[PDB]
Amino acid sequence: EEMLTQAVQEADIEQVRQLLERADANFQEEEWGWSPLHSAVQMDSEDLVALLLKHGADPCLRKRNGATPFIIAGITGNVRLLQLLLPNVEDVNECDVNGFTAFMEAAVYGRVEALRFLYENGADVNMHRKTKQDQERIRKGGATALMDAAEKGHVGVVTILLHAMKAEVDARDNMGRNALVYALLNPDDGKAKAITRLLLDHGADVNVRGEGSKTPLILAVERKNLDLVQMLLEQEQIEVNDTDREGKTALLLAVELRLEEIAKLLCHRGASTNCGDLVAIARRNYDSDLVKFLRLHKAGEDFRPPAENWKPQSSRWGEALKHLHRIWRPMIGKLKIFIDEEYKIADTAEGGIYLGLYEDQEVAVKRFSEGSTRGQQEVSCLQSSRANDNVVTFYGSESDGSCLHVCLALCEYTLQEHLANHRGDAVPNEEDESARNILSSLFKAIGELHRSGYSHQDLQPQNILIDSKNGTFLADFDKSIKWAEDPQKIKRDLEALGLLVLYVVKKGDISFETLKNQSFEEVIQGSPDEETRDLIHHLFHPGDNVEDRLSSLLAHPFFWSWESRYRTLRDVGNESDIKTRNQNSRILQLLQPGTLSTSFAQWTTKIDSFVMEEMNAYNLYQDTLGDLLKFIRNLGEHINEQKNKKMKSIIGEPSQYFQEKFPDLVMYVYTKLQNTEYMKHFPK
Amino acid sequence: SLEEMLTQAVQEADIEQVRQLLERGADANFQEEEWGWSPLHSAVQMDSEDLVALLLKHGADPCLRKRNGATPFIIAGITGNVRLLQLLLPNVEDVNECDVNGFTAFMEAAVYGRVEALRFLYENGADVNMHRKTKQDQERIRKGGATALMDAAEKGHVGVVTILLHAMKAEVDARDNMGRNALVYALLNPDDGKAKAITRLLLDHGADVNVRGEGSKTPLILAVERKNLDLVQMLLEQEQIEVNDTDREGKTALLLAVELRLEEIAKLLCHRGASTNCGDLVAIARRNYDSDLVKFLRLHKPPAENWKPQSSRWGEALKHLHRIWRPMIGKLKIFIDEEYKIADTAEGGIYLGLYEDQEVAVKRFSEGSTRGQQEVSCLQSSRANDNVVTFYGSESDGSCLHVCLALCEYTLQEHLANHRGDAVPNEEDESARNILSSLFKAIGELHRSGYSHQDLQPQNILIDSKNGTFLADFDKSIKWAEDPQKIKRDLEALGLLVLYVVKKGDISFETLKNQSFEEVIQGSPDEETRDLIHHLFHPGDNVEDRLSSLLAHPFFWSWESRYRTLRDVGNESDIKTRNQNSRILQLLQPSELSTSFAQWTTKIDSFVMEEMNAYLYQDTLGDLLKFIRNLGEHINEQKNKKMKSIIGEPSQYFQEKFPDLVMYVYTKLQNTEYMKHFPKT
Ligand SMILES: CCN(CC)CCNC(=O)c1c(C)[nH]c(/C=C2\C(=O)Nc3ccc(Cl)cc32)c1C
Ligand SMILES: CCN(CC)CCNC(=O)c1c(C)[nH]c(/C=C2\C(=O)Nc3ccc(Cl)cc32)c1C
Repeated sequence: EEMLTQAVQEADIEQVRQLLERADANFQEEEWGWSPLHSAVQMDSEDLVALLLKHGADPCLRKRNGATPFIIAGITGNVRLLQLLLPNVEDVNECDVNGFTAFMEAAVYGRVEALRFLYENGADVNMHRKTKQDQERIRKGGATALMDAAEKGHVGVVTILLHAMKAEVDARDNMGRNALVYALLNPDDGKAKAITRLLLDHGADVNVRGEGSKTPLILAVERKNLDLVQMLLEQEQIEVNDTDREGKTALLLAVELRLEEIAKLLCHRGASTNCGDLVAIARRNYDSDLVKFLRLHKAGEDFRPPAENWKPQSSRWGEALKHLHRIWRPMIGKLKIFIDEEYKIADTAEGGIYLGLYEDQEVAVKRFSEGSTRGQQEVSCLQSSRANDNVVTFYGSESDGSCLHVCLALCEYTLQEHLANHRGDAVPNEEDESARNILSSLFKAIGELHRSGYSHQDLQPQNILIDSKNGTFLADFDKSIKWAEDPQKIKRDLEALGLLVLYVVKKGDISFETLKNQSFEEVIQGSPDEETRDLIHHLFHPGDNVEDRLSSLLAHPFFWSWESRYRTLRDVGNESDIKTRNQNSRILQLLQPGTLSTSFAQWTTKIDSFVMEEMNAYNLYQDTLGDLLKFIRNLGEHINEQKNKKMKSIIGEPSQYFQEKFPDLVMYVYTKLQNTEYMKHFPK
Repeated sequence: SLEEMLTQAVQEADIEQVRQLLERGADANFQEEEWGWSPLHSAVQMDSEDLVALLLKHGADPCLRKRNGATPFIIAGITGNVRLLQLLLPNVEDVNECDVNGFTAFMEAAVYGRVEALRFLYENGADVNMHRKTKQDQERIRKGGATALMDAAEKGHVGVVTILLHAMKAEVDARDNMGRNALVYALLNPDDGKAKAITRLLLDHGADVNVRGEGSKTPLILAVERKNLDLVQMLLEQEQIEVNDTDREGKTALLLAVELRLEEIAKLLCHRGASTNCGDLVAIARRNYDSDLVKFLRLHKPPAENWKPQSSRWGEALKHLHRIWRPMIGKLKIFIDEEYKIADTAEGGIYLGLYEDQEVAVKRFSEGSTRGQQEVSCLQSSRANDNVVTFYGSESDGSCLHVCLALCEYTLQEHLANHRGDAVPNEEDESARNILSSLFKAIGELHRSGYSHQDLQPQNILIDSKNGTFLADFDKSIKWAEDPQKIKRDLEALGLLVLYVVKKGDISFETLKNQSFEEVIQGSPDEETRDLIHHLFHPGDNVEDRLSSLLAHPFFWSWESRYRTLRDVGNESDIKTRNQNSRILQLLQPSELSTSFAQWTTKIDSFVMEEMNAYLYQDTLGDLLKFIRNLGEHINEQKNKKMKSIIGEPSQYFQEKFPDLVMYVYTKLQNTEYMKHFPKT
């Protein structure tokens, strides 16, 4: 068991003694390096530190962060533990891996008596923390005990340090920050006031920069504290027109924040009034008195608003996005939004979809009550989908008081809109490349969504968005579920895909409503060609064994171009056994085995007689599939020879010709050669 | 210009010029188009009784709505001057008219803490327990329904709350649509005194103390998180308060108290029946160094390991990181320890993290850093670029900018090493094409986005679990507008990356960077690669398009597609009939340089040569293409079985015998009709 440590937790000294002479006193638990000696000091039991020191336990023994029970004594504050441990210590200024000494830890925990003790015993008071190189290269570390004490707001400790212990007031950390900055970050107003005063009077630089390139003055304004502002403005060397990183001056902030008194005070100390359109800002705040004051001085007449270079990307939403960028709005975290019909994209079962700006990027913002189960499902699924390239990009979510804003990539059109706009783009008898692109993206999207452990549960055309560059994206995961719990619910996504296949192949002419009321067989019968029929079938009957059946369907002839289909038929028809009509051969046994129900039964009679007619000078063309493939191959090769120019005009584009005359041909060949060596002739 | 001068005049509050213009005909119901502000609206807002009088004299409607639906009446409530309200009331149809968010003059009086105005409106029929009725979008997400009481409590207007409760019969346990009462509102006010005062009042009139605010927080929990003993005692004086209520994350008031290092409040909570099996409080106190509370917890008083990482390489450490306790920096859980370190960098290093409970790589910068700003800037614009590493977000802890990125398994370097033994020595390298086409897309799209990377190298290229390749490290990136010809450096580095990847990682990138352009070209194993690299060092003119055009280059064509193209060209009628006139042969008959297929008939095996002259093949390119076509068609016929064995795989044969052939044809037919014979790109 080796449960000594255990006993020290319970602090029962009899079991400890009993088992120092029955386990190791320097035994460190592997996770964090805690020794019983470390643990003893932490809980402040003099009896246990004594007992353990009487069994040789090293008081310079380091735990994971480099902490010795000595340094931990500084935290606990008890001076008689420090006394007990000091005689087995090489340096009193030994620091853990982040540069913390027992003295700093005394300053941090506001342990006044411990601080004095360590002062008398040689503790360095202006020691900056030396940390590991990772932390150094990002300018962390270098903080003093003064800074620690100021931050924590220990008024006691600051004063002692400054006056008794010669603490350096304008000591900087690696970020370039002095104790004054640290002081102003404390949430307690009095403590902060007290500590600022002390620090200021010893000569702390008042034009330092903290986080965000903010001065102490600006920190004070953002704190909304007249008192700290006056204290700071009593110094005459302070720069009042210093700007933070975003270019805001202390005054500007003051007006913005609706701080009449502090604004006035700032103006009466030489704060320039051309750091923003202050009147406008006061006006909008309904700060009538401050308006008047600012008007009296009239310093809102010399300031040009920036002329507006941000260029929206969306064309449909461009104009409104420009307006939204232009106007003033408060932020909800990283999100700028305004709930007005001008910026509304669409209605939803909760909250609607509005244009927004998120980290200055244009976005669609889907809104939910912050309670919402649906909002939680959406955000959950989106958070798992960031790798899925055919899912609408998720920027992030911002909660306000009572509303979950989900920010998504802005797309131009819905699938429905898009199909309508592009309905005239192909003449009736021309290949629909677009349908393939759309549907392959959806297959990938849903495939990947399933791999992610999610099922959509409401696939329909309103949930499918098209971007400026014709890319298609799946959206709306408010009804999604983790399928793991109920794996056969995936089937419903696949069914909806099946309806989407038809919807898209029909270029939006049949409504999705219509298609949802149809039975599986009605949908299949509605399919214009055999490839589509076969494809949809496989989606409505996916099989319990349906891991990644979506990905296998991307190889289906539906996704083959008409050139590739023709190319495949040609390549099969160039197999030597088809050319030599070797009926015994493997290929012909795959294609024509045994012994009329196909559109290419007696195919020679259905092709124009001249072509056939002139297609016969070499024993002849018979009505086998074999011979049709041969025919396709031969025409393929010779159609463009100059002597065949009449043939060419009768036929037109050969791929189109054969598929139209023989709609089942491509599918028939695919089926016969599917899992064979001749699969090699299929498209890429 | 006239109404504009009126409006303008009212701003300056020059009453003479207003008068002048009302009689000179100017309209006082003129609304500016942006926000709907009338001179009457504007007058009230700035509190000039003289101007509201003058304008009301001239028929100016006091029920005139601006963009949010607010009437100058409602705005008077904000101004809180009673004599404006007096002046406007005799034309008002309803005193409880609200703007589009449901705000009445009375609410606005409560909101701005305007005591005198509140009284006036009370006497004149203002409804005191009016909930805001807002538009249906806002309603469907349960916003709105707030009262003047709630407004006053939130704002912490102690005056107004008191009057409302006592004088004006305000309902204390009135709820908004979220289900919040004024108590919740009250506890959100940052000023301790005001909050204390208002809570007391509200509690004594019988405000429900078991209500839910944001985050499913009770009032009790809000008080704990505020760190305010006083507000906690007030709340715990009620005995019907549920002390073991949990917020959304399942944290109890006590738990929070221990977690936050609030000894006194923790003790008080235990002494009121707060159950001690809500978390491992001792451990928590222990870690806080809260010795006394430890002791107290010991004298008074978890397993759920189900999180599975996706990364296999990083899985075990990610499990540890998930398991341990760390404080959050916003949405980021991170621990700076060697165990969780992925790699070293120019500043901060790369560590494993959890971001919204998703595993991520975290790149660290000084929050000041120009470099960290460049990275975050470029990433924020790159979210559409599928071949750029996914950007989750950035969290600042106040001294350090944490940039969180998708965690990938391997670097390009590592990946090439792991897969170096997979292919036989001379196999076609499909993998190099995939990797490089992804990079071409990534950098192409990055340029289209206005950014250039400036430090493209194999350590900046990452491979995910599913063999996808991603560009990362935008710390030295720039908006290229600033110097457009610095794009060329990305293109050059791409050129070195082409070689690096074609050489399967065997040549170091260092090595390649020290070579001159001509040495790089000479080091290239084939003509496709040579030509491609050349075009990267000597680019065209289209920034975010050249790269996309180069995806059509024969380097990216499979060996089958190359062979297919040469066959299809060689089946053009004019090549077969040897029509020297013809357009195709004119395009193929260029001064020139010595090509490896000059007198090609002499260096193709003599048996094949003879068998193929099946009765005159000349040393033209035309005739070579014809040869390729014919062999293509007949190679598998049974009578050619000896030919087949000599040749082996025909694509490989021709490219190896004639390394410049594919390139030569590409170049001759590039921008012609016969481009149609190229593979679909
Ligand atoms: C075109 C008129 N028609 C009414 C019969 C449809 C009204 N518009 C929409 O339905 C609509 C449109 C045009 N776009 C959208 C949704 C968008 C949208 O347009 N962009 C977008 C980005 C992300 C998310 Cl989640 C949702 C969207 C919606 C819901
Ligand atoms: C095998 C030792 N060798 C260096 C001595 C390589 C060790 N690892 C890496 O170099 C490395 C690895 C495994 N991953 C990364 C970088 C990653 C990384 O793995 N994910 C990731 C996300 C975003 C960004 Cl900006 C950078 C990265 C790096 C730099």
